Amino acid sequence: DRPRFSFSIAAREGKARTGTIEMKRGVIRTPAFMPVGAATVKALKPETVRATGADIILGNTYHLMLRPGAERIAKLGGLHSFMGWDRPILTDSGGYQVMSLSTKQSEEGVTFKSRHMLSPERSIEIQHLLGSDIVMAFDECTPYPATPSRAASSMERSMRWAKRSRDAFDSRKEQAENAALFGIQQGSVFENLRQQSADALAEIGFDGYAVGGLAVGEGQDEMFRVLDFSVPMLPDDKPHYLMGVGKPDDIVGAVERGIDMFDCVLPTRSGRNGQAFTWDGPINIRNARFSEDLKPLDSECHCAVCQKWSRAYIHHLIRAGEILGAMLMTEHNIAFYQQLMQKIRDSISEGRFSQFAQDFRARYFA
Amino acid sequence: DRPRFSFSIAAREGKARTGTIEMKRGVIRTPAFMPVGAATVKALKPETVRATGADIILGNTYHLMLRPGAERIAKLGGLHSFMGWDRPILTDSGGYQVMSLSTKQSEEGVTFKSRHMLSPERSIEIQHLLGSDIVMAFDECTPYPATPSRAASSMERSMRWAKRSRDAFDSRKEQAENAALFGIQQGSVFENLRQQSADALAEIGFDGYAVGGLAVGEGQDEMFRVLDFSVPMLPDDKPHYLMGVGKPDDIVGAVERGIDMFDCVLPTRSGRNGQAFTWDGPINIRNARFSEDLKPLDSECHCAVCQKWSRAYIHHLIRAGEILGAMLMTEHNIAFYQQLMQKIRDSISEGRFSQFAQDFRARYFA
Ligand SMILES: [Zn+2]
Ligand SMILES: [Zn+2]
Repeated sequence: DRPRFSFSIAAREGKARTGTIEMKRGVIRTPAFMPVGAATVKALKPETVRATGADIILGNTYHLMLRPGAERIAKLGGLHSFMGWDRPILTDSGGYQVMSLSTKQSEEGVTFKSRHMLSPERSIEIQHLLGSDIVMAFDECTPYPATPSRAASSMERSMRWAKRSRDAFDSRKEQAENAALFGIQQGSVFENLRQQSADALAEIGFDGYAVGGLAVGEGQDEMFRVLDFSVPMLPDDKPHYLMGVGKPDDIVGAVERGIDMFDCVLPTRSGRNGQAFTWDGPINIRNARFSEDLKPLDSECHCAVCQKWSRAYIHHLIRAGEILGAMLMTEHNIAFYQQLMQKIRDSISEGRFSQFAQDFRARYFA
Repeated sequence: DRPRFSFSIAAREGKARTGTIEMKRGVIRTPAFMPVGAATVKALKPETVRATGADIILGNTYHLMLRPGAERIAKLGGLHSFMGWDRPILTDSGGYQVMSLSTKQSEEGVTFKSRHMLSPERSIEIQHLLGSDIVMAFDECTPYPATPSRAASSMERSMRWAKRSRDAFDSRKEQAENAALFGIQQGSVFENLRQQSADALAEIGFDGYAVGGLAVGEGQDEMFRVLDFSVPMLPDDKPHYLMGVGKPDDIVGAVERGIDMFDCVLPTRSGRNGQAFTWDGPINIRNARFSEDLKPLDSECHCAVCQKWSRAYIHHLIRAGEILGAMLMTEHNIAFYQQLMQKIRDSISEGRFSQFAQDFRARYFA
């Protein structure tokens, strides 16, 4: 049987890596894109999510502790059986979404409006009740921009919370034996704080390391600059997860900088809004120029949507507000993202990822 | 290859019949339930519609001449290739929906608000442009209640329009050779007018005969009373289609009275609203009593939804407004309707339909 957690690197090119994470509920091919799931990947059955190539999905913790409730999901058998996805699930720790969507912050945790608390201990407990396979430490995503003083204080708190997260996880035998725990690096855009955060997380020890605090308004140039120095600070032999990223070009550049795992609502959310990804760049299917276009969304995509329906039909559906429009757009977009990850993995494996990145950009931004 | 149109009756019990309609694009098992489709059966891929057991679907004419337009659908290859359903499609003629949703009525047709005209000739032409397999005559659905004078005048106009529909259909060689045409009986609740309408339609001659003008507020007792005398007036050797019906008990009683074909938005529309059909009667999945219910929607249903997800999960999805909730509710409800039709067909074939109707009602209304 598979181990609780094993990450193996099969091939490398520069800072880019390709390999596998083996967990009890399945193998995750890296670099990986993880579709974002209120206990559903919006508009898709789990079998459709899997058919697009996804190895792991993300459970929506902040949504789930509010509705339907973590204790309720546990009573019903856990998130996997509740939603019908039997493969790995990664759950965020909830603080980012509390500070984004809900607040009273303290060293103990965060209280927020129905009133609720989240602390490192309660966050880890909720993720256990959901049955998460990859548990995220409870952190604070520092707003951008941040002064050096405030970034330092925030990062220092996150590192204290990272230790509390580790200890809460380890003190729950069933969780420690069956799930994995990732720590989250903070420090805003400042190299010295990113180094201090990486050192603190490595001293505690985690199964994987996320780069937190990015994709919060800084823009791609600055994000890439921070990744340039931040990713090498993390343990090389563990997975690197860039939280909240992102657009196809952001993924390609992040892989060039050593990132192994990605999550974003862009393919799902923007799909329902009419944006379809293609190898020639995104298109907005609502545009009148597609009303009589019999071509599929993308000329090369292997997804079931591009095998069966035209741009003209999907244009009509989205303009009419039809649910099937959201279903088809989302399946195509998630499938496109997975095909992107497959091309990334194969090109690294073949030592031609730098050429792939150049070719991808030349066509995507032509 | 299959004929343009052949209806064959394989077994009978009282006024109930079971058999098949063979058309170029497929076989339709009768009694048949036809799911209602803006060029989509809401929230379902065509493959899912077929997997529930549907042999034919209904194209939404009134929606389609407005959006995306009949000429546009024809330029794109017709409704079948546009939406991805390769089996028979029946289209209504549009006047009912104009008078329900839009008006200036005359002997020529109806003008309505963008301004548009519908006449017998234009209705038949639109249905041709869509590529409909079963074309409905252009009629007037008399409002209920109607005085005898107004019901008579309305029915008389409909019969003149039925002849114009016949001639327009026959004058288009490709349509006459590949599609079928159904006439629509009118006459409100009045036996003498229903007889005059049936006689006029049989003199013209049609491939099938619909009972129009019902399911418009009269209630089941009155609808059944009108069916009692109206269905025997129609040619026995052609299919009988009750337009706009309906609830499961209405279908059972209409089959007992000689109806072969049904259409209604109830399984799709009420599914998205939280109503799920079960052999013990409908339930509203939004009710708090389902929040922790691990049973499937129905204990015997063979559909994929009942194989895989709990009431508790679907309750959560519908309460959260999630698209997947609409998808799962609609697939189950359409599958339930098809299982009802299969039990009807099998029980007629086995000479035990009267017992099935009694058993069905005892449990459904317990
Ligand atoms: Zn595609
Ligand atoms: Zn079912």
